[PDB]
Amino acid sequence: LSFRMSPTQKETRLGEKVELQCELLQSGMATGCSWLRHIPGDDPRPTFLMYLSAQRVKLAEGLDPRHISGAKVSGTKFQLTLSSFLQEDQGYYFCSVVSNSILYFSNFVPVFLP
Amino acid sequence: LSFRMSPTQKETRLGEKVELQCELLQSGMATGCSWLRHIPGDDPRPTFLMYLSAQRVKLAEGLDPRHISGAKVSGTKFQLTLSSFLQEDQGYYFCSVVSNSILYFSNFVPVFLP
Repeated sequence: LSFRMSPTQKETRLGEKVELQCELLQSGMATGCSWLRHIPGDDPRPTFLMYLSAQRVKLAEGLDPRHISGAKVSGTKFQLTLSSFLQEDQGYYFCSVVSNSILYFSNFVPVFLP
Repeated sequence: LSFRMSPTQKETRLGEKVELQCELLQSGMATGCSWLRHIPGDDPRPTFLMYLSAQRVKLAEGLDPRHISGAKVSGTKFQLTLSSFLQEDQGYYFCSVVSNSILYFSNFVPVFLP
């Protein structure tokens, strides 16, 4: 499964809104999509952020919905929004879709401060 | 020494990721591999893009790792990735390997816009 990322990278600033989108290049394989991010550090694992579908956005435990959310824009377009960028928001953002029990990952989007 | 290219060709779009792979079909001949490009026009010469190996990717001087990179992914498989396709990324991509002072070249992979 292929995705197009809009934008493909972002240099942001503290306090700024950041809006990311991933677009599935094929439809009908899933109704939902997850956003994840990898935080630079010694832990190589990604961090689950949210699951987006026809239902309300489901945020990862402990996340502030005032700060981070997302939306299913269409059957193939998914959006993530950071309302006011914080230092800890820096990382590599990507989408994941499960289809036929296979985890697929979009390309990653580096979102960093100067 | 022969190469297998995956894919053999690609029609891309602006802002899409492009991932190419070339696999050496004979083991034990080289542990490194170069990606080159040919663009018809004013300079027919093979243009060096990167040398992949056990070491970090060695990009040609002037290339931006935020746009172009690659990786050695097995003993024989080598990959080139464009993060966001640009008009200027169009052309014929191919791999080259040296073994016992003998230069080898893969088939050309056309990567173009509609």
